[PDB]
Parts: sequence; C-alpha cells; structure tokens
Amino acid sequence: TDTYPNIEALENAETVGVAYNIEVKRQNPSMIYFSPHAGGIEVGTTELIYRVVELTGGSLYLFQGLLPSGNSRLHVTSTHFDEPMAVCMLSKHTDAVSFHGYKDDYNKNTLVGGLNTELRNLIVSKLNSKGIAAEVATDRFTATDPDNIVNRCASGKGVQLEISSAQRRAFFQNNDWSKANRGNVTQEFLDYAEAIKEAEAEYYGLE
Amino acid sequence: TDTYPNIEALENAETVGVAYNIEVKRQNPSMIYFSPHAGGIEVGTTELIYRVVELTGGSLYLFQGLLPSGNSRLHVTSTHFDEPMAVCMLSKHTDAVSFHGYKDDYNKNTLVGGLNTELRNLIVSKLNSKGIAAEVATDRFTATDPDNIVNRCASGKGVQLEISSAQRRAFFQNNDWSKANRGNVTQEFLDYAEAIKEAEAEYYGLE
Ligand SMILES: [Zn+2]
Ligand SMILES: [Zn+2]
Repeated sequence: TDTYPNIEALENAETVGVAYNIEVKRQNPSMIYFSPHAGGIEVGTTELIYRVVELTGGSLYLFQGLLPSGNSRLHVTSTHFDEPMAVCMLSKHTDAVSFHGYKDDYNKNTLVGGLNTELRNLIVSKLNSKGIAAEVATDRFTATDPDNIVNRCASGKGVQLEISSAQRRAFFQNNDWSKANRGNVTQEFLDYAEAIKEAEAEYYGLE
Repeated sequence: TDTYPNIEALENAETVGVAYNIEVKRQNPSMIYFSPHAGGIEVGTTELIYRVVELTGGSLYLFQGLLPSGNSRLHVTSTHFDEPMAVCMLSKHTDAVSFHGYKDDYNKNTLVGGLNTELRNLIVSKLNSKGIAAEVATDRFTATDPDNIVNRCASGKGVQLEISSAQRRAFFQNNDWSKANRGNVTQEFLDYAEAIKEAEAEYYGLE
C-alpha cells in the first residue's frame, strides 16, 4: 500500500526537485499522454511518453520520482492521484492515455484498460501488429471507475496502459533500465511508441 | 489594450498548440523563472528562461505565443494574468522572477522592478558587472502592484525584468531574432543569463 494517501500529504513531506519533479506541456486540445508514476517510480514511463509526444504532438504531463532508489514511496495510486496541475490538465483534454509500470520481470506484457473502449481496443490491436504482447485488462488494472485519473479527462473516458517490468526493461539497450542508460533505447521501444501514435491516428480518423 | 481581459477569455477563443502552449517544470521549492509573454509574444523570453533555468535548477513556467504573426493578441497584462497552472506554480515557490520584453529598437536596457527589492538590486548589479545596461525601474515597470503575477509567489514579493527589444535582438546572432535563428545565441545572451544565476546564488547565501 502507498505511503501518502494523496499528493498533498506527499508534497507536504517530500522536497520538490530532490525527491520529485513535475513536467507539463499543454499543446493539444484533444489528447494528453501522461504518467503519475514517472521518472524512477515506474521506470520507462517518462521515456515512452516523451517519444509518444514527439510522435503525436499530444500534450504531456509527468509526475516524476528523482530518488536514486526507493521512489515507490512517491507512489500514489491513480484512483487517489490528485496533483492539482494534473487534474487541471486532464479536464482541459477530451482524451487521455496514461502510462504505468507493473511488476513482472518474467513476462513481457501490456494490460490495457480504461473507459475509452474504442481507443483501448485500438492500442491493443496496434501493439500486437508490431509483435508486442498486449491484451484487454481483466482481473486487475481494468480502470473502469470514475476516480482513476485517466478517466478524469473531459470525455470522462481514458485509456490506461500497465506495462510489465520485463517489457519496460526490453525498451532499453542491454535490457538495462539504469538511469544512466535510459537514453539508449531498443527497436521494441520505437515500435511500441509508434503503435500508440497509429492507434491515436485511426481513432481520430474514425471519429 | 489587450485583446482579452484575462486568460480564461483567451482560452475560450484560442486553440492550444496552434495559437499558444504552456510549458511547466516544477523542480525547486524556492525559485521560479517564468514569463506570461513567452515564445512570440515578447520574443527572446523563452530562450532566456531556458538558459537561466539550466544554470540554476529553478522551476520553469512559459506561456508561449506560437503564431507566425500577430502574437500581440495573446498578451494578457501581468496584473490580469491568471492562467491557473501559473497561479498554482507561483503559490508553491518562495520567490519569483519574471521576464518581459518591451519595445525599444534603439537602446539596450533592462528595467528591473518588483516587490523583492533585494534580489532586484542584485540583478541590476550583476547585470551591470557583465557590461549590460540595467537599472531599477522608477517611471514605468516598477511591478509593485500585488496583482502583478510575479508578486503572487508565496512571499508575495517578486522581481520583474523588462528588457528592451534592442537588448533581446542582441541575444541572437546577426542581431536576428526571427524564430528560425533563435537557437543561435550570442555571448551577451550567455552573460545575461549568467548574471541572473549569480544574483540568485548571492541572494540565498543570505538566508
Ligand atoms: Zn502506476
Ligand atoms: Zn510582458
């Protein structure tokens, strides 16, 4: 379970620019790619969001852990995640795609949920077509509730990706996710990020 | 006389990512460098704050004009500027320094104002030591109005820099401030940003 019940409690106790930073680029009316668990909290979300944003021109938001270790204490689950700038950003966008990391060093997989079923299905379908393991979330991580930060975009229907630790390790050269090496990404990384852009494209193409 | 009375009015008329964007990086609990008039509104404030932020580790906020032409319509005067993320940012930083541009194509000068009299005086001194024209504003740009966005930091005391067009042109090679050229900066540019870091550094050494 979390250390902080929400982000106020977190902010009250932690020092900004030492344990955590926040990054925002609002540059799109329609779509925002973001993570509440970026930097060291869930490793690889920052870099994947950067690439997806660089590919799409989507807006960006990242609440980032900066500690060399033990960023898990900076984890506030998405249903409780209330950083005010995040909430302001979400409300200013029709759509939202969130990026998460879950522990499974033994299987490469992505579990996609959220209330935006159409974009949810599309991302699933693009990842697969790049040979990247992906399925609709079921026991866990389904995110069909109205609290999950991702469904608090304007449409009230977001898409959550929960990416296994094995998979995120395979984004980086040498399967090594050390900070020093997070600039060195693999072909799978690139394909993953392109899959997201394609799915966003068709979505806005169907609509 | 501003096209819009406040940021809500602008936002209800403009498209983000076409007319305007907002960039935020919260990474210091004491100091934020920012501009309500960045990108093409007051040209050169974006580039200066990038450099000052890189030198200092201070937090960043930019409200950027993006249009090729007529960025003037996106200028919302400091005392009216209430973009809520900027308002949020300022509230959580002890101190703040804002970068503005004013039109004077023939003189290099910076007019320094704000309720933070100590940091203001340091900035003028450090600017002057680099052979850069700067003085305490007295007849305009005094920035003592508690409504001016820069004074809405948690101390309620900010520092404002009003920098002449001639000065900002001089930040760029061939004195050319056309957007294509804005990554090509001068030595005077480097000096100017270096002065601000020395001011800040000298400042906190007090407390
Ligand atoms: Zn997460
Ligand atoms: Zn201005």
